[PDB]
Amino acid sequence: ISIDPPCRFCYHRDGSGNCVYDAYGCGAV
Repeated sequence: ISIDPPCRFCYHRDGSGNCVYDAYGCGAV
């Protein structure tokens, strides 16, 4: 089965279950 795409640009699923800007480093490091 195909998996859904990643979160928004530089985002990620948090504990609440929503996408949020990776303030810990979205690859801009």
